[PDB]
Amino acid sequence: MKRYICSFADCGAAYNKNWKLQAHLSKHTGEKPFPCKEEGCEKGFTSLHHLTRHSLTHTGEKNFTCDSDGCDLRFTTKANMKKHFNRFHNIK
DNA sequence: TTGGATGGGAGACCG
DNA sequence: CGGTCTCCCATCCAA
Ligand SMILES: [Zn+2]
Ligand SMILES: [Zn+2]
Ligand SMILES: [Zn+2]
Repeated sequence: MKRYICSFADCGAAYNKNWKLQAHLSKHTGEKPFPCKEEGCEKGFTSLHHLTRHSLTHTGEKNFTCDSDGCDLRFTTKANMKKHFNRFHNIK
């Protein structure tokens, strides 16, 4: 219930989830608390789990299978699967 | 045009 | 109340 409020008071932004507030604060601070560390791919995520879905790309865990016979295309994320599904089927 | 890939965000799961 | 996870968009990104 205790939404954590954005340091820059006037902004009036508030979120109980720390990750959310980090992602918010990143806009002002430029901070990215969840780095990937990996050489070259030294990415800076502002929230946990977004890092984990990114990790699907390192692990190669392509799995979000379009539920369409024959067109059983496997995508990296549910949203990518949805975009495809929309783009190719749910065009309406 | 397309699916791979990232910042941002409501909601689900767990405690 | 709050981290990890579930689920997703919009956008960026390389093909
Ligand atoms: Zn703010
Ligand atoms: Zn990485
Ligand atoms: Zn399809």
